[PDB]
Amino acid sequence: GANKTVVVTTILESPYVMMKKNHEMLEGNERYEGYCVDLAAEIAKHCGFKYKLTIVGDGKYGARDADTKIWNGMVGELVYGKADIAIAPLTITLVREEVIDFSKPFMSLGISIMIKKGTPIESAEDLSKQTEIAYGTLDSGSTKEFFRRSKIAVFDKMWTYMRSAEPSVFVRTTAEGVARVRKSKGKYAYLLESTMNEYIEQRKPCDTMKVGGNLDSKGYGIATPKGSSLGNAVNLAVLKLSEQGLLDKLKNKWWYDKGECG
Amino acid sequence: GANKTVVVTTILESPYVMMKKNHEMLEGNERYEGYCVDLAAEIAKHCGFKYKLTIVGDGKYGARDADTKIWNGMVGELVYGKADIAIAPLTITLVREEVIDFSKPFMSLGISIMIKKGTPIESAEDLSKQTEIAYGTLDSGSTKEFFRRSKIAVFDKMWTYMRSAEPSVFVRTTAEGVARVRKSKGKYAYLLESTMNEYIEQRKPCDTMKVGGNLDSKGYGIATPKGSSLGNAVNLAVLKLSEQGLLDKLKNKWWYDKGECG
Ligand SMILES: N[C@@H](CCC(=O)O)C(=O)O
Ligand SMILES: N[C@@H](CCC(=O)O)C(=O)O
Ligand SMILES: [Br-]
Ligand SMILES: [Br-]
Repeated sequence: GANKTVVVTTILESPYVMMKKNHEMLEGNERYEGYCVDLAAEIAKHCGFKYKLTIVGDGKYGARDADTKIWNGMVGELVYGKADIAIAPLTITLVREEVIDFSKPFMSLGISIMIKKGTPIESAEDLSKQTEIAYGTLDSGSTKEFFRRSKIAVFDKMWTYMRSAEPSVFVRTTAEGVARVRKSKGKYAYLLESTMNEYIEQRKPCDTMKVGGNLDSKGYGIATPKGSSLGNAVNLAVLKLSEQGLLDKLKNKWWYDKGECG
Repeated sequence: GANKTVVVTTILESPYVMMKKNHEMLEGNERYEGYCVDLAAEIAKHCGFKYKLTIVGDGKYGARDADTKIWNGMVGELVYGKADIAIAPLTITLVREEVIDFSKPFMSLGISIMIKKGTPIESAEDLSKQTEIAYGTLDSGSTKEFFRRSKIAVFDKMWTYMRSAEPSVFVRTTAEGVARVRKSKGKYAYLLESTMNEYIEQRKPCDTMKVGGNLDSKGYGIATPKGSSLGNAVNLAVLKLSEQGLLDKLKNKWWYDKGECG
């Protein structure tokens, strides 16, 4: 069959995908910049396809409704055939691996704690043993599922608190979670992946920090519909780009070369 | 077809696979202990197979002879059908992914530098810009291939030195490389994966240390022959064990609960 345009689903998540400054006057793929935008171009080059970047319609990574069993987010766009590939900071998880294909990981990370500077919190155990400082996670993502499923004493205690906290401690986007840390004068801490935490730590106004070690160890992968013929070539491209040092170069470009806090 | 015993290829590499103290009086799988021995039992349980642990015949991880194109080590045992699965600290690489199947990674790591304490070396750049202190890597492994293929200025310079150094700076086993660091009074440094470096740093006589950051970022995966029906179930088992915290528990058990340097 003749080549067709590969539909790429992704998510507005800094520094992976961001609107360029002049984006209102730009169109198509040129509206966007970031780590995943650069990565998409590299994957397309090595695999030999043309592509269109599209921002996921519901703004979500992907979770399965416990009642209706329907997948939302970027995972849903792959499951229902609305996109051909997802190039995003999409965490490789068991429940997702059962319904979509993943490349080997292009980035390693773990769940981490973001505080406003000066907050008297050093660890998840600290958060779990107090109630003055609220804390939460992103909706429809792997971090929330981590706490929902954990049998580790500290993390189960944190989940029991978060699921019933009022007002809600869950946010719709990472940016909302970060904004809540910044505006809460230290009374809200945010549970997010170390990649995004470390990025924000280097962005103005330089008022947040990552505390403690990571709570787990996992990776982001490029996702394709289960059984898609594109997955094999995409996986080999990730491995080649990793071994050539390109992924390290892109991490340095978007996290630290552009750091704003010194 | 009726179930048959799964032949597991692995390698004597501490703390992944080690001879038990009384091993001369033990037989079968009971001769061995370590992270990979525990992991094998967990994978077998979740996938529902019986298995026999076998130590790779040539003691190697796996490389392809540039002339004869033949694979040695554990990769060769899978390629030629002498083993059904490899449960070992086997690095996921492009050239291996082309000939065998890999699970998603069960451990993350990077290449690192081991010195005898007091050696005046802090980085790969330091090693590359001097000649008093020799340095080398393991034969037939992914670290040697890393330096052989690198186009990064510092690492290419190090390869050009290592490939022609006399006497040879390459070793046959990790243990030989560690012993050479310890006996060379600081005149040999060893390039090895951070996992093994960090383990040795916590073992008697506590005379080595890991210096500098990791040179790359990658992972170990469970390997199966290409197209093997076992790979799918093995991959889901790794992800479940990761998410249940078992891999973290096993890392703590074999690296740090058993640390000997404080
Ligand atoms: N990377 C996560 C989203 C962010 C988070 O959950 O912290 C996912 O794929 O669901
Ligand atoms: N894990 C490596 C062996 C150790 C090394 O090369 O440093 C491999 O799979 O080849
Ligand atoms: Br992973
Ligand atoms: Br990997």
